Parts: sequence; structure tokens; C-alpha cells
Amino acid sequence: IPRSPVVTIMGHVDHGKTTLLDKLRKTQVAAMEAGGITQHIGAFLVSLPSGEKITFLDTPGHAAFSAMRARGTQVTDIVILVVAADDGVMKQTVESIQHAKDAHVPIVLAINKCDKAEADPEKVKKELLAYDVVCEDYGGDVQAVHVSALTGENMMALAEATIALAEMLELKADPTGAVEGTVIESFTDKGRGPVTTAIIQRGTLRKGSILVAGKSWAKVRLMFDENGRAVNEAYPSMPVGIIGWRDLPSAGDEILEVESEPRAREVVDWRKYEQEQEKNKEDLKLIEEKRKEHQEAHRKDREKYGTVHWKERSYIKYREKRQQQPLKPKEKLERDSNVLPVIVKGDVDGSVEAILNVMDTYDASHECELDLVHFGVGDISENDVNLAETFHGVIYGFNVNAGNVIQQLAAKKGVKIKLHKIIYRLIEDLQEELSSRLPCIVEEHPIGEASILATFSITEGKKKVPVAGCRVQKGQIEKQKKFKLIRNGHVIWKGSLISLKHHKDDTSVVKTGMDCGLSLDEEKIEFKVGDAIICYE
RNA sequence: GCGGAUUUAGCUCAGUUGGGAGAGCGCCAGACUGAAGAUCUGGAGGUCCUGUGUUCGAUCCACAGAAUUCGCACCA
Repeated sequence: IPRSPVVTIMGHVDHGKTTLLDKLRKTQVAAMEAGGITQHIGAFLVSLPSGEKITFLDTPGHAAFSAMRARGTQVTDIVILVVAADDGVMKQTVESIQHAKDAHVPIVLAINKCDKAEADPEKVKKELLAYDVVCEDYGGDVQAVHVSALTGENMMALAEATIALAEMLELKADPTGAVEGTVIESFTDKGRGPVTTAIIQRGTLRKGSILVAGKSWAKVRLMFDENGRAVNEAYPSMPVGIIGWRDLPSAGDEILEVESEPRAREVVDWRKYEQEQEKNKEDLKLIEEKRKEHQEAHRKDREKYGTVHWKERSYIKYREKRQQQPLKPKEKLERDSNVLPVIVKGDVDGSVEAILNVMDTYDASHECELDLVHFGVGDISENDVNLAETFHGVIYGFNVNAGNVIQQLAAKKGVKIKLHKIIYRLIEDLQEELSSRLPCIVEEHPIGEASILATFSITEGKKKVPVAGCRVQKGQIEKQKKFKLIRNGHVIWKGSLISLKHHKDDTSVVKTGMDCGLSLDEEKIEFKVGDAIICYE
């Protein structure tokens, strides 16, 4: 049976999600005055195109944003961000938004216990209290659309707005081949295989499942299946016969430390469900791009072609070869460049997606382009310390932490991890490597301060232009840099430097404590008296 | 700057107390070289520092007036 776009009521426990399901069971069936229920053991489930009162899944824990994945991104195509009508913001309510919108999963914020604030309101009538946890509008983002928790009402108005959000995403169902499904909640135990409650979104399960864990990936043998029925049964027999659009307790003892992020499927067909299996491990991720600065030299070949009698005989040949293809007589050997690209590691799915959204944007080399070359949801690894050492980068961790082996590897590489930064976001660091003083190249900045000694507009054994002698004591008063010389703060003149004319000494660069005469620009428009010459790139 | 101070072929030098500018490298072939070409030779290049105290010879040193290397003034 084709699944309606499901919600789950994500958010903090008893922020109206837990209290929703417990009363939902009893209330909904009366409160609709209509049917269209597709109830399953998982929660209380009723289809989206019922003209009154609709709700879907419960995750009896808290979070369910990454738990409820499917083959487009989430299975909860519309997600409910559960805030309480009584009490605003709680932690998992805001994680649900980030993970969903950044992963392009439409969002309902259904501040639950809807009856209790804004007087049993509809979709667009709870807004004040609903916006307490952020709401936006339709699309992959969050519209405030409401479902209650202590009555079956307001849920009619869930249907209305929620479907228009749901439009963008939906991964349907079948009662055929192997199953697809995700975990609604899956309990975490090491050294035990605890049961996994799942929304089986598509396909048929008998009693076999496959899950990911905080241990390892494994393919469990279920002891039994137990499920509420939509109903259509592939097998009417004593428990088997799961279809898509079903919630299923998958009871299996080969289950590991399966998180609420994994999926619970089954594969016994791979001519359809392999292509659903792949896809339903994702809804955590996005993209980054950046580019790096390099070296090249067209001299290491053309210089070599020249005279010397062997090389001349070669030269007659080289010219002929060049005519055929320019790349043919080349004998260049230019090499090596480094900037500082970094490696990104993160652990919260909405967080990495957020970092990625900012990061992909930066790929423009103003004068440098610097961000991450690699990102992943994981832990710091051997690769990350290697990356830091090679480019002259550093390891950017969100809150991931570094294991024992990577730390040893880090020491050998002569680098050390930065993680748990505060703010934990890596985009600030990545944008510091980017631009900082890199696009400054005509901008003023003291980086070549010196004091003006004199000028030799007048004779000094040679009468010249307004050649200003200056004692360099910071950076370089050189003809490369520009200047703004300040009498004490009042600019005398500002321009570039294009002279080194003197009569005592002439030097390419006036550095350190050396005095050399250079007119600042060519001549000077006010000369003699002054103090600091800020040379600026 | 000033100078000490060369003064003086393009520059450099000599011609010089005061009787031609000695010749040359940057022009130049021979020469040379393995050939090439400068050599050597001698010529192209002779502003005579500038112009002059000075001049039968001032072409010189020297000065009319000014420039400069840097000790020195400057150098702080």
C-alpha cells in the first residue's frame, strides 16, 4: 500500500510528542468523523488525505530526524517539530529543523498540545507560540502547521498545510520483493540485540532485517516480526506479510547498538530494493567546493632551446617540433606549491549540512581560496593529521574528538587536532584561512612603517626631486609597496612608490634600519617634516 | 654639497710651467682566433671638465662660473 507522507513527532520527550501518541490512540478515531486510518504498531498512523484529523508516527524517545531516513532524504517527508504549547524550545526540537531543511526535507512545526494554546487553533492560527521554535514557510523549510496531543482536533488542519509542504518529498511504498524501512526508534546496547521499531516504508518484510549500529553494520536475523497492519498482506500467515506503509517492530537478537539514525530493512531482492537500500542511509549530507593556488614556469624549456652548438642543432629541431605541437619540444620540470587546505570532521548532521552550505559558497579565489578539501560525519582519523601536515593546514573537528591511534599519528606528523572549538562551527576558521589579509593588496595597513629622515629636494651633493630619506624600522619601504606617510596621523601624501632615486645610496629595498632616499611616488607634493611612513600593500 | 682633485677623444687619460691632442678599449678590418671580432699598430671617437685667471704657445696646469664621489658639511 503506497505510503502517505509520514510525519513523526520529533522534539523533546513529553514536549507533546509522547503525550500525543498516548492520547492519539483513543482520541483520533472519534475526532475525525471519517476514516482513512492506516494504523500500525509504531505509534498511531492515519493517512494524509483524510479530510479530517491526520497524524502519523511517534518516536517515543526524542529525536527522529536522522532516524526517519528514506531514499530521497527523510521518510518523514514532512517532519513535526514538537514544541509544547505550554513551554517553548527544547533541544531536539531545534535539531529536527536543521537536519530536515538543510537535507531538503519539508517541515511542519507542529507545536503539540495544540489545544492548550491559541484555543484549539488550525495550521495558521497557532503561529505565535509555534514560532517560539523557528518557523519559516512552505518548501523544504518549516511552515507552522499543527497537530495536537490531548485531543484529536487541530489535526484536520495538520492535513491542510502539511500536504502542501509534503509535496516536494515522498518515497512511496510497495507490497513486493524485499522490504525497505527506517528505524522510528532503535535502542542502543552493546552486547545485546534489542528490538528495533521501524517504519517500513516500502516493500515486503518476512522476518529479516539489516541495520547500522554504533558498533558496526550487520544484517540481523529476526526472531519474529510483529507489526500493525495497514492492511494488505503479502503473506497472511502467522506473523509475516509486511507491506510498505507499515510500522514494524523487528525483533531480532543479532541487532547491535543500533542508533536512532539507522534504518531497518531486509534484502532478499536486489532488483529493486538494493536501489532503495543504498539511498536510505542518507539525509545527513550536503556539499563543499574550494580550489587552491599553484605554480607553473614556461622558461625551463624556451631558455634551454638556445645556443651552444649541440643545443643549436637541437634548436633547429626544436623549432620544427614546436610548429607541430608547442608541447612537443618542452623540457620544463617546474614543481611544488602549498597553501593550507584543511580537513573537516563533524558529528551532528544538521550542523555539518549548515557548515557545508556556507562552505560550498566559498570557492572563489579573491587572491586565495581556502576551505576544506574533505569533510565527513565521523571521528578524526589518520588521514586528517596527514592532511594538516602536507598542505600546512590544520584539522578542524566540530566536537568529534580524536581517538588514541589518530593522536599518535598526529604526533608523528607534527600537527595536532583542533576540535570542540566553541563556536563548534568550522566555517569561521575556514573563512579565516580564506580571507583575512589575503584580499588586502591595495588596502591601507601599517606593515612597512619607517620614519622620514629628511628630503633631498635640496642639494645633498646632488639636488634632485623630493627624494625622501627614511629609516626603515618595520617592514620595507620599497618601491614594491605603496605608501601613506603620516606626519603624526595627518596624511602628507598617499600613493604608490615608484622611485629609489638618491645620491648617497641606492637600494632595491630599504629595510631594517637602513636609510636610503626614495621620493615617495615620483617626487613628493609636500616634503620635509613628517614621521611614520606606513607602507601598505 | 664644498673639496682633496683627475681636469682634457664617448668617457678616461696624456699632450703639461707654455709651442702636435700620445695612443687605445665603446667605431674599426687585418691581426688575433679554432673561425669570429677587439686586439698590438694606427685611424674612426680630439667637447681641451666647464670655460678661463692666463695665452707669441693657455690645448694643458689654471680660471670665469658651476657640478661631484665621500672623509669632511651632510654624515644627526
